[PDB]
Amino acid sequence: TIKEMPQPKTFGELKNLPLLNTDKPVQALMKIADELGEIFKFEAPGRVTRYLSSQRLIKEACDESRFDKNLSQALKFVRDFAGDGLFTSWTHEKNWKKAHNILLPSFSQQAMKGYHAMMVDIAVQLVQKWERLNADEHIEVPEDMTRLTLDTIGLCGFNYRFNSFYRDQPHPFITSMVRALDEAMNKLQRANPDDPAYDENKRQFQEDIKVMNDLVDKIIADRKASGEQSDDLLTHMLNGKDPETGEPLDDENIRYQIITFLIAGHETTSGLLSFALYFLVKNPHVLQKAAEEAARVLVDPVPSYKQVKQLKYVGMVLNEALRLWPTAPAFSLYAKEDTVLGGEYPLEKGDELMVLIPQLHRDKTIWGDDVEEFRPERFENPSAIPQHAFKPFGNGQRACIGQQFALHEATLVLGMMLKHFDFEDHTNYELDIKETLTLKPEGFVVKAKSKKIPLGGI
Ligand code: HEM
Ligand SMILES: CCCCCCCCCCCCCCCC(=O)N[C@@H](CCSC)C(=O)O
Repeated sequence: TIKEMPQPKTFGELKNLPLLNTDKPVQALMKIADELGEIFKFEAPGRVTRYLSSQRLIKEACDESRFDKNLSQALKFVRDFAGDGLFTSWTHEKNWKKAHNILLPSFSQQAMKGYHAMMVDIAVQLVQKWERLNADEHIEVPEDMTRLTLDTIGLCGFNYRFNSFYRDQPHPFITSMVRALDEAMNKLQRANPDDPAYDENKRQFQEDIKVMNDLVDKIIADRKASGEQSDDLLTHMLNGKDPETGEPLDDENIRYQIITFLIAGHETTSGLLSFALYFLVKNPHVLQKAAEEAARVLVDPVPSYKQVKQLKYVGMVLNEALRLWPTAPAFSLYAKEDTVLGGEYPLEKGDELMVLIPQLHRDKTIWGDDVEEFRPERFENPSAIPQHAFKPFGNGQRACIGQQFALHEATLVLGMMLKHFDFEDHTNYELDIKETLTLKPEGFVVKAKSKKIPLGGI
């Protein structure tokens, strides 16, 4: 009953490692999955993992009694700067559950209602920037989505203004973050990471980590010097006590959580918004539907929290963009004990699995055969989608803690974008997906023609 697992091409003693010697590893793995199927083994010197792409096997991988979150080599490298923050901690480390309990309240509905005004502050800056462009100009989409998302997590979470719209170059934190993520991605295929040919990479990596930490220093210092009372994410990080242990986070872990939330709290949302706008311009009828909803629902100068919740179709458009291009494209698991996967693949305690989310989301046995079409209507009734078929936010207790924050922000902004402008894919842009562990279109530009609808203050 046991089956021999397919495996891609090898390179002698380097096994499959050289297949990751590309600037687009996830896309390369997706192609391999298309060739090999629902599961394939991937070996590197001294290690092995198994890539899953079907809902039938992934539903098993998501059974928390059998599998727990694993730190992929990618996350082990990110941990060099994110430490035991929530994204890069093992479930069994004391600081995971402790920080989880202390920070969960920062993402409650009450908390979301409280972040709304600040999300509008940054959204208005984005709309004003576009309203102020001259006729001969265009929009660099992912660049501006990154300005928006970093500023939103900075303001809502830390009462800190990155003021990204006041810069024509990326904010310094972004430059160093991108370089650090790129280095972790690039280090995946190094068979000999310690060879002196990598000393410059190591030196630059440390410099980038320093830039991120100097920023964290300013955020912590600005909060101390604040005379105003805040009750945001940072307030809970600094003062919250875990109800289980009764203990608050220590300084070292707090610094890791700030770095973690500044990165996880914006990068993937900037990817989502970029991919959603890309699909909208490539599917005119869908853009028309979304724009009609935005005009019909957003009747006030600025959106209210309830109005954003009423943007159902915009929400569907965002979920369909997450289906095709989940911006944190994979997550890893390890077998808690010996177990047999899908009744054919025996695994030993400790064996690892990688869930290739874009492939899961293209499982024709779940969705129809039309998996490559952008059809928001697939999500008219999210509750009807089979369990574990759609997982852009991970799984179980280790799922995304900021899912509702991301979706609220993206729905708000995309709704405002669609209410205020008509968009044009003026260059007939060819999708080019840049990988920095996370995924984001590169070089995507559009032209926006204002509908000249006044924007309320605030
Ligand atoms: C559409 C945008 C987003 C996507 C696609 C996304 C996706 C994910 C995924 C797939 C995981 C699980 C990773 C794994 O198992 O290795 C995760 C974890 C996490 N995300 Fe998000 N995320 C998004 C936005 C956000 C935002 C806006 C925040 C902060 C406000 C955030 C904070 C976190 C944290 C802290 C974790 C780790 C949770 C834990 O294990 O306790 N995410 N996210
Ligand atoms: C604290 C903030 C953290 C932000 C990090 C966000 C990460 C999102 C994850 C993207 C997934 C990375 C996928 C990388 C490709 C891959 O399959 N790597 C595998 C290769 C195994 S063979 C040596 C791995 O990393 O183990």
